[PDB]
Amino acid sequence: LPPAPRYFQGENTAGFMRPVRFEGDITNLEVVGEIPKSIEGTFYRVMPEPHLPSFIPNDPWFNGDGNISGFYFKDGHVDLKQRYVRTEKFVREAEARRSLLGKYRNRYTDLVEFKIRSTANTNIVYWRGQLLALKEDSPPYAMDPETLETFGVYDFDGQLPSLTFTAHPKFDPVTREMVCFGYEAKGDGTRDICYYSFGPDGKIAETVWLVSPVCGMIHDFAVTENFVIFPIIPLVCDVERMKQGGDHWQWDYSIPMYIGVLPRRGAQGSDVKWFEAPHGFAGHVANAFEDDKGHIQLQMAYAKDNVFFWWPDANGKGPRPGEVEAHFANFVLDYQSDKLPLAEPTYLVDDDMEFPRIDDRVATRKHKHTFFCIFDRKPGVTDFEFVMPRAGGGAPMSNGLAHLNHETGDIQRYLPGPRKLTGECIFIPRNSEAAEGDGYVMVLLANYEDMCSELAVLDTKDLTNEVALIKLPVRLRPGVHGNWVDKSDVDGHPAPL
Amino acid sequence: LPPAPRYFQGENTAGFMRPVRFEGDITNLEVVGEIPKSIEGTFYRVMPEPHLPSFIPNDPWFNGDGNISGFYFKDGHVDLKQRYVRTEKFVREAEARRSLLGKYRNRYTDLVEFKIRSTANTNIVYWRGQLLALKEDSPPYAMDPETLETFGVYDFDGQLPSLTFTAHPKFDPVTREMVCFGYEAKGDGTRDICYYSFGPDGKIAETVWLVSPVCGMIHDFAVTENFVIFPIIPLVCDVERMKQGGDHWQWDYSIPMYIGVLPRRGAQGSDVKWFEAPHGFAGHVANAFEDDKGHIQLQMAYAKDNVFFWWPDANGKGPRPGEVEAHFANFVLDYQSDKLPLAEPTYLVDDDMEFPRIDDRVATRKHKHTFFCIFDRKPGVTDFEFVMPRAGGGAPMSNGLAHLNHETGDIQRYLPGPRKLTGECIFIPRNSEAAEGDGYVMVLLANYEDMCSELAVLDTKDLTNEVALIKLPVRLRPGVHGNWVDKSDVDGHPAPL
Ligand SMILES: [Cl-]
Ligand SMILES: [Cl-]
Ligand SMILES: [Fe+2]
Ligand SMILES: [Fe+2]
Repeated sequence: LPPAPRYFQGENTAGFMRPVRFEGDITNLEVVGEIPKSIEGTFYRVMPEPHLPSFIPNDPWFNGDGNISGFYFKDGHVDLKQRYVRTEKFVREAEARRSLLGKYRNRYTDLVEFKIRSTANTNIVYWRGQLLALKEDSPPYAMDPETLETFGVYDFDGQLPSLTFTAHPKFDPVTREMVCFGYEAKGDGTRDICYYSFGPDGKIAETVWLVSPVCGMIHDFAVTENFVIFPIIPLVCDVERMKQGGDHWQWDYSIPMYIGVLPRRGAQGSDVKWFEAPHGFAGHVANAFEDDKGHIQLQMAYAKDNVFFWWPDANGKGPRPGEVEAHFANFVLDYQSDKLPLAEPTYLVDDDMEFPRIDDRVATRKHKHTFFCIFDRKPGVTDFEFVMPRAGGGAPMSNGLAHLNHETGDIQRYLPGPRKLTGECIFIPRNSEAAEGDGYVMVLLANYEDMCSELAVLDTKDLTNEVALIKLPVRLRPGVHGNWVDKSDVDGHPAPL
Repeated sequence: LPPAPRYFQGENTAGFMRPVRFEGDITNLEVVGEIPKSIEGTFYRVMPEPHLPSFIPNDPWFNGDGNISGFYFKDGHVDLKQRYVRTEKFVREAEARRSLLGKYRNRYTDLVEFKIRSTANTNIVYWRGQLLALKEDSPPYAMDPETLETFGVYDFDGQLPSLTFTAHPKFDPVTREMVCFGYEAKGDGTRDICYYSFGPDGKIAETVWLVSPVCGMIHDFAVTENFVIFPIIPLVCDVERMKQGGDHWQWDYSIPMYIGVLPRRGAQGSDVKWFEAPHGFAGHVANAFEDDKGHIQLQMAYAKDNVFFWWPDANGKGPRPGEVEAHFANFVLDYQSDKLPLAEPTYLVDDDMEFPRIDDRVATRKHKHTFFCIFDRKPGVTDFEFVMPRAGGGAPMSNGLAHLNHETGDIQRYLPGPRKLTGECIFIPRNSEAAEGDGYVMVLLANYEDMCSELAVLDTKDLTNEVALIKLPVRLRPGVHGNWVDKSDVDGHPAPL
């Protein structure tokens, strides 16, 4: 077999990106300032963190084993619990004490035959008394919210119709449904999309098989009262390329950004309309809703070139690091329209942004608040001279949060400081009575001065000021998505506004 | 109650001394070089690490909750397990989420009445299939060697005759006895010493009550074939001082360093002879043995002033930090002699030293190898300009290990580097056939450059060279004592040479 390295090497595992790989507890975290005592619940986030050095040199960030952090809040006290998802990959590599899984989504490079290749490292969501650790190439892994024990690969009582479950399911605050899909739903390189939903009782509701015009990456999707929307990233899969040791994904400059629209209830595969947006990168969906006219307003991050530059086109053509900006775009779609080409989107702010969150109490309905990460290159905001040589690479950079009031157009910006970067934020309703977007925002900071992580607690009344700064004595590697589970919500999801 | 701080403050918890307070696992530690594949067993060490900020400002290092590290070695792979001892202090403070125990060994400063005040933070030893977490003011706490679960306060099947159990019991390699004592054996300020031993079957053998000439700290002791030896540190306890909120310990310039000698078997309390060594600090015992004439050779660290300078005399007189050196002394004692005053000791090396270890296969018999920590002020050996502002305070400093061959007089020195300091080393016999002092030495390093801990593995054939450097991604706070439990030893202790 290819030799297993006994320590981490390369930029992807240097400085702040160096794996820690700790599992266990740190109770009674140090706090500067004061955590509002009314906050009760858990902040769950996932980070890719390779448990063993890869036999593949400079293995990307996003191929790392899913490690779950829980920050448990009560009466102004907070405890950390940390545990790896027991994926087939994790268990078999732990048993062998060496890496066995190969390149991102390429089973032809694996040193052994895996049934499930999930790193479960993209998102961690609450559903019917379990956590679901998500990776879009795989079913979810079910975990205990209290202990972070892994129950195992989850198939919804044998109801799961798809080989794949999206990292970005949507929770309808009115119907209490989990709205899901998977792409490559019948295996590597398949154009099959399976759209499916589960009622609050755990019974499967919708199951509609449709066909993608290309085998493109559908990372995120959008749900409205009457429609589900599938934005396709112009990254395309060729199984024959994979069989020769090539990348699962390759950029295609020659195709539009397809946006499929399907009736949410009772539809057939053929009812989908593949609208064609100007060529570009489909980033994370903030939210979608139908306006008075019944037109879909799709608000999402959108870039004009390949954000995933490490997967260029067939001729190796693509952007260089930190060159591509994503902007907060609004697309208008009419399911009635027979005109497939879509107009250029309007932009809601100027900022280079990603990781948009809304008050999920209005998810699938009209929202007037969005919180999102920003990357401001204006000199001084980030001390790049100090940070870059300590940062490593392979992970997206964010040097602030922004709150947009969609009505007033007002923007508040949180700037943690010149030697700190942020992850994805969560929003917490102040209480079950609070107005949309009124309450607390939490965000994990990387402090390159201390080489330590911090959890910032912000009040939405003044996003510029830290109410509390929770000082972790370890590093938490830059992570992906996270979610709030409020103690006052019995099913883990907030009540409709 | 006095307010509980919500973050650590003061020099005792700054830089490398900042508590991490993590419990759990880090498997498959990163290795530079190669761990000899024949090494099989566990390195256990204990560190004081306050779980909650003290209500007492600048609480000393040595009042911190005992946290146990296990480094589990097999086939050139190593795993870390880390867990706090579940002392009464730990459990009740965890429940209250605030510090409750007060000043070092002063129950009159506690915010609640404790039955047991142990932090179990001084030593961790193997006895009959359990770990014993030791603190000289308390009985041991029993723990699972595999999981580091705390069983609870241990009384040897109700046989423990003393309120107190020394942090420095001795294991007789021939008789397989654990030889023990406790001072202040009948409570605060008592001059009662209880000498007791346990056979390999767990049955108590010796139990002899004797009286100390003063209520002095007896931190360490020595065992020979026929004698047990009690060196008294001129730190003296006054219960009346404690009742007013004063220190348990206060230096007395007016007394000698008493060295009690008692027949090991069948003695009465009155059989003890209190020999009087020149005034000084009794450091850790390397080993003691009877020579051809039946005279006790006691080899131990010995200083001419108060090493514990934070506990000065009644008028606040004592040394300043880093002023007092301890030297590797040999004292000669004859139990037959009626001459109580002892000659000045001969010195085996020039180095400022402490934490002596021998090949414990010759413990209580003649030894010709000693490994010990050194603090060398020779310019360049430690980059004090870089280290000191990152180091914090309250913990002893060591910038190398030395191996002394007592026959040849040869000294090998391990120097980890200018920006690294060491803890206490362990010695591992190469195999059950190896000569005295032949095998491996392990020592935990603080790397002030990375602000990370490392575990160095050395071969006794060349102590200057690291065979392996195990890179921990976290800090382990400067600790106290540790012990090797070899897999090949059924009762956890090596076979007589
Ligand atoms: Cl598990
Ligand atoms: Cl326990
Ligand atoms: Fe995502
Ligand atoms: Fe000691």
